[PDB]
Amino acid sequence: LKRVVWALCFMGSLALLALVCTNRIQYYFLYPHVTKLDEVAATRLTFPAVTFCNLNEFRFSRVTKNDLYHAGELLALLNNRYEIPDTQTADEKQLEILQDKANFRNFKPKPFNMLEFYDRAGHDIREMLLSCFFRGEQCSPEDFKVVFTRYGKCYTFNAGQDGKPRLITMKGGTGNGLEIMLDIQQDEYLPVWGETDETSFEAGIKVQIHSQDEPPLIDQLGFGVAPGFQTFVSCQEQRLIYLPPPWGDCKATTGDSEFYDTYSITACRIDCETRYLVENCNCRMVHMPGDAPYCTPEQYKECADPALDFLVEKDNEYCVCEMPCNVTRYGKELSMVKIPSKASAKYLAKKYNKSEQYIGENILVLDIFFEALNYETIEQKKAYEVAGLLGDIGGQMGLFIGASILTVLELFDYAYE
Amino acid sequence: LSLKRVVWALCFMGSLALLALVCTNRIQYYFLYPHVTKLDEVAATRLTFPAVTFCNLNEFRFSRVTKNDLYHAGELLALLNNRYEIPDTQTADEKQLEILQDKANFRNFKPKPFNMLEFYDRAGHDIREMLLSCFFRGEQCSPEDFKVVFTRYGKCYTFNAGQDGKPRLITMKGGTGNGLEIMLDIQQDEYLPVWGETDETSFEAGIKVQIHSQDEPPLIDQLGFGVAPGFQTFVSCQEQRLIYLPPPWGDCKATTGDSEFYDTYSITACRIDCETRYLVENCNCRMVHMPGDAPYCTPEQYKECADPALDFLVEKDNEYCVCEMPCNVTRYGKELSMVKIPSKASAKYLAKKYNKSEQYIGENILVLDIFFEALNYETIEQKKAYEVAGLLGDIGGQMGLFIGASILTVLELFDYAY
Amino acid sequence: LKRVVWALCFMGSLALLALVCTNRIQYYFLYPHVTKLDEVAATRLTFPAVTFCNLNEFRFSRVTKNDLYHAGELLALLNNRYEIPDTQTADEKQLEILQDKANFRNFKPKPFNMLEFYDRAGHDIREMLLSCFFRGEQCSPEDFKVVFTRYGKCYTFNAGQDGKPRLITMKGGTGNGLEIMLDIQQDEYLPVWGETDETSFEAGIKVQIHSQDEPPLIDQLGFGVAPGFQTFVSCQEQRLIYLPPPWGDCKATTGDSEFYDTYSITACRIDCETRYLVENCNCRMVHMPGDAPYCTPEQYKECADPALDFLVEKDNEYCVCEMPCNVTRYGKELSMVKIPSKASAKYLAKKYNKSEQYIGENILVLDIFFEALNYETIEQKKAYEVAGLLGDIGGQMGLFIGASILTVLELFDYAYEVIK
Ligand SMILES: OC[C@H]1O[C@H](O[C@H]2[C@H](O)[C@@H](O)[C@@H](O)O[C@@H]2CO)[C@H](O)[C@@H](O)[C@@H]1O
Ligand SMILES: OC[C@H]1O[C@H](O[C@H]2[C@H](O)[C@@H](O)[C@@H](O)O[C@@H]2CO)[C@H](O)[C@@H](O)[C@@H]1O
Ligand SMILES: OC[C@H]1O[C@H](O[C@H]2[C@H](O)[C@@H](O)[C@@H](O)O[C@@H]2CO)[C@H](O)[C@@H](O)[C@@H]1O
Ligand SMILES: *[C@@H]1O[C@H](CO)[C@@H](O)[C@H](O)[C@H]1NC(C)=O
Ligand SMILES: *[C@@H]1O[C@H](CO)[C@@H](O)[C@H](O)[C@H]1NC(C)=O
Ligand SMILES: *[C@@H]1O[C@H](CO)[C@@H](O)[C@H](O)[C@H]1NC(C)=O
Ligand SMILES: *[C@@H]1O[C@H](CO)[C@@H](O)[C@H](O)[C@H]1NC(C)=O
Ligand SMILES: *[C@@H]1O[C@H](CO)[C@@H](O)[C@H](O)[C@H]1NC(C)=O
Ligand SMILES: *[C@@H]1O[C@H](CO)[C@@H](O)[C@H](O)[C@H]1NC(C)=O
Ligand SMILES: [Cl-]
Ligand SMILES: [Cl-]
Ligand SMILES: [Cl-]
Repeated sequence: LKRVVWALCFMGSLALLALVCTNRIQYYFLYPHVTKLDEVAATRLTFPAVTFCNLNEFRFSRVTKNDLYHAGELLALLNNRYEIPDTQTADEKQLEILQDKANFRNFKPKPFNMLEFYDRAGHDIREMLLSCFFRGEQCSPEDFKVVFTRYGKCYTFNAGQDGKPRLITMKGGTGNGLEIMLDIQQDEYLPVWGETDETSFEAGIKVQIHSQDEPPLIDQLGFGVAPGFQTFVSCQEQRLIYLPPPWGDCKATTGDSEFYDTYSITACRIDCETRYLVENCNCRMVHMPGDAPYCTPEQYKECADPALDFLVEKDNEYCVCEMPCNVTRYGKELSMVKIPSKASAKYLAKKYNKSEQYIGENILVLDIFFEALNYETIEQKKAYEVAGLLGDIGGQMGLFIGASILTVLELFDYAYE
Repeated sequence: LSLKRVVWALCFMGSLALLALVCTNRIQYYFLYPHVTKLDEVAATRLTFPAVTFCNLNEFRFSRVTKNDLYHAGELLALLNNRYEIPDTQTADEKQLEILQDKANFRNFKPKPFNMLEFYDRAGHDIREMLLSCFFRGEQCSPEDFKVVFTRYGKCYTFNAGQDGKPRLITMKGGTGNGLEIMLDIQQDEYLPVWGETDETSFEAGIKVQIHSQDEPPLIDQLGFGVAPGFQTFVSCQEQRLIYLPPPWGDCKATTGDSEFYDTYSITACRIDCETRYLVENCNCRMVHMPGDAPYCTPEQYKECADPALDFLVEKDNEYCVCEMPCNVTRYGKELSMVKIPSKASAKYLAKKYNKSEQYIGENILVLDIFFEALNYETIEQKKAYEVAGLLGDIGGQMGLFIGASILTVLELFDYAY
Repeated sequence: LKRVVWALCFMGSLALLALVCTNRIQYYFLYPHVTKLDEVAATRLTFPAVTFCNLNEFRFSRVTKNDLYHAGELLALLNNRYEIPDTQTADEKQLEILQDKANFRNFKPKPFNMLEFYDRAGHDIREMLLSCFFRGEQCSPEDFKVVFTRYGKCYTFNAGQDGKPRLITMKGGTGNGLEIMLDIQQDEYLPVWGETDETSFEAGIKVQIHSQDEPPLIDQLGFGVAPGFQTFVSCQEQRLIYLPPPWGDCKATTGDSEFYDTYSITACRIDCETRYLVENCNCRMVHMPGDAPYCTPEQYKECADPALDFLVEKDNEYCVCEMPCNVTRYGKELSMVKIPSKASAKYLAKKYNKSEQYIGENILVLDIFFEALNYETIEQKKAYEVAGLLGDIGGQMGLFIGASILTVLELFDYAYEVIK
């Protein structure tokens, strides 16, 4: 007889497949994601780059008559008339020497450049670094790469480019980390007679721990370290991965570097800051990339400093960056003990040829290492991929192919006639 | 060749048992009301800057303590053993004992009305005197940007309380520039001499600070962090928004549970509310920093009932004042660091600017920077892992597999069974 | 033969089903995991153990002529000739007493033991502890357990297994925690005339907050606390649970307790370090477990310190520890204020019978407590278990079987072709 039951079942089988495909395909277009977390003790962890700056930008003994003439006003050492202000806070022979230095009678100005000034007058790592050790191995001034920041001449440990085939840490604790003893040299601090962006009321250093493929932004993001203490910095590397649209909203540039090889929030901000200053001040500050001419002291005071301050303080629209797809964050827990103890003050004073009082106001020890659970990952993952879609329809699709197959083994003869 | 009949018969049966087991196991799972906690850490824009409350560790300014104050609160502050003997304890500042011995002479003195709130409000440190400089995102702030708030430390101040005005302060980029920077003078010259150990006296110098959501009251004596004079302290933060699910899936309490003294539910609001009811019931008074309208405890009540009662609650209590988890919580992760102030090179400038000795600057001035790091926003939210719609979808998919498999049977066992 | 359009149906049929099953089965064999996170305010949270050490290892007043003879060089107080270098080095007050104590004229060395020296000369909790309060209740020296570490004689508050009820925290804040005031006693600090693993340029204490079943490794993992400040340590307990193979690479506390009842990274490191030193120096440092003989001060300087330093600084393969399946981490946020204020110095000086100057250079207060959200859990869970696999492809691998039988039962009757 006539069995419509077969044509009805075939339709159903196709109908069920249509619904499953529509449902699963709709969910797929929602491009959902899941964030996977894990916190473990990784081995062979790559030690980061560590940048540090003295809070004092220019060494008093390195400031010359010509430097004073050109940048004196910027440093608040001279008034708008090339003269020492009514601010004479130096009952010492520091004012005396400064007045001789400020004597411009018959003085002939010589060429001046801010970058050269920072490079020449900035604190010298060779003098600041009293000792340096990384995982039991002694490091020297040469292990530090010079990098210019808003603080001027700063230094980066393990910047990555030398030999030492990637520095790594294996265990938790100070032993597997970096330990440095520094002399901040307050005797070389520039007298502070006013408040300016280059002026500092504080003594110590600013530090920033960051990935080697990310430039520092130490004036904004660094942490402080005070003289007279041994500071312990226990860290945890946190690797965050994000997804680009339609899943997420991150971004990731390719090899080609407008200024920086890798994309990061800092690289983006510095890039944007530089273009903003070049456009508005027709010059770049000494710590900025590119080839525009460096700003003169006058431009720093009249345009550059106020322009950058606007960007890092008030701006809400000019330099806003998009999330990178790859970010490395370093969680840190800081603590400190006093240096020197009464029992070691004499030993340190003699060793470095300083008074005991000096040691207590200038020496600092900094330990940067990782805790046992040194590695955490937070990665956005695609929740419903193709393999997941096909798998979700494969089951129902099979039953349909089967019905069609059984339809073939049922009409093979009739069809063949 | 009859086996080809039982095969499609067993398959159908099996396909039936599978539909049953899977569906039953998924409805049971549903009734376990499971949850998933979703985590995401990003760099948010237009982040709302939190409220920042701070208190001087010294509760009463020496120069503002009068004869009447000493008469009423001298015992509480450990400055007097009784009202008939003259103080004789040497003070760091020699002139303080002399002034104290004169203020302590009550012979022929007529006591005037006294109030602890009035005393705190009048003798507590003045923000207009402590605040040397204040800047938020490049803009200069002033004492008026600070709202007076009473805590267990007495008269304290909150920056960006969000009580008055309207202009919501926002942060956009990571770093000190997008944050708050304040320079304070803690005024140790105004610190009351410490001659005994009480809950109102302190061995320390500096301030206590608490960064909190604007809709959450502070609990600074318990949860604040310290900031020391002689340093510039950097506080790099990260906002963490946590969302919890109610009783079925979780065990939180809607931040709208019959608002008592506060309109938003938080652990702190709950603790303060509970503490207040405890004190009003057991002491018949409330401390100056507590809400409500109960009478304010007198100095006598502070010493005899209030301090002991509040200490019991924040230290020993395990049952009286316990709070349920709120469904909405905002935590601020913080990383602190510091550098020294002043440098030898700036000490003279600061001394001259504020007419103080260089030594004074070194023991009283501090600078505090509160800002956010690049990845300023983290979210940790509990979500229902299996809702009804999800259960239906799964059941619908299972039936789809059932019908699909059974069709092969009806089609191969048609001629036979029918 | 047009029989292929019949042989393909069975093969194609078993193809799809096989594909659908292999998909989830291959996934199952990857043994995927999911990490569940939660952060809450737990009630009756178990307070951790808190270990602390003075940065100075030996009290000047407790050093004897015989201690000086045996440990002098190790402490840099004597040169390799048993003599005190150029007098112009330290306080003449201490120099004199030290010169007298160093006078070895026809002196006969008596037996010496480093453990005994640390125990006798190390700082005494009875002297360092000025006050101690836990949740409003006074604690005392008897509340601290002695524990030897590389810093020498240290102390642990709430070590546990002390026959007392478990200490618990219920609310956030300083009130529900520990507060201790210590005197670091710089007047007892050994003069420093050189740099050795046993000398310190710093003054203060080292502290380590840890679970009671985990030994301390304070020289490597502790945090510092400075004199002249009240330090606040706001904590959050974080419980991490990991899965063993094939899901993960963690190892649980199985077998016997070679040295410790529970497994932890620190227990593993201390065990390994001990074995390493016994092998290379045939002795163990005072803070190590076991029964090997204690290294002499000469062995410390010539073999032990260099050996341990190698392990904690340079080694990359000798002591590699596996991940525990259970870990408790304590996140912490530190802050501080100054002590004493100008207004409280006299009171403290009088109360503890010390000069005002002494108070400012030796006293410190430490507060260890938990924030409101005191408990975080991060646990690895199995993502795809057998029941889940069967729930996904139970029907497919079921039909595949039937199709297979139906197939074997097919080409079988096909064997009929043999006749012809
Ligand atoms: O990659 C995500 C995807 O993984 C698994 O699919 C695997 C499959 O199990 C393997 O046998 C092989 O075919 O590679 C596939 C991925 O390309 C999961 O089964 C699937 O749900 C998931 O989406
Ligand atoms: O049938 C095999 C197939 O079962 C599951 O796919 C389900 C899906 O998860 C449901 O949401 C709904 O769409 O029904 C589908 C089955 O028809 C497994 O998730 C999938 O991996 C498996 O291949
Ligand atoms: O019982 C906890 C368990 O429930 C669910 O696993 C189910 C599965 O979904 C069903 O299809 C069937 O196989 O029974 C299983 C339980 O025995 C959840 O999917 C699973 O995550 C959860 O642990
Ligand atoms: C993220 O960048 C780091 C280098 O900083 C690299 O090692 C890692 O593989 C990257 N992750 C991904 C998947 O892009
Ligand atoms: C030590 O410092 C003094 C004073 O500045 C100086 O005269 C002397 O040359 C220095 N000694 C050495 C060896 O550098
Ligand atoms: C509680 O959390 C929900 C979910 O984000 C939010 O919409 C609400 O504003 C929060 N608090 C309330 C009830 O206002
Ligand atoms: C502030 O300095 C002035 C002189 O510049 C002095 O007369 C005055 O007494 C000082 N302020 C006080 C009262 O401490
Ligand atoms: C983890 O270890 C602790 C002991 O430190 C124990 O109390 C707890 O029950 C353990 N948790 C699990 C899931 O094993
Ligand atoms: C106080 O210290 C002095 C000098 O160190 C000592 O002689 C005296 O015994 C101490 N007082 C008491 C009662 O301990
Ligand atoms: Cl910017
Ligand atoms: Cl309470
Ligand atoms: Cl080791």
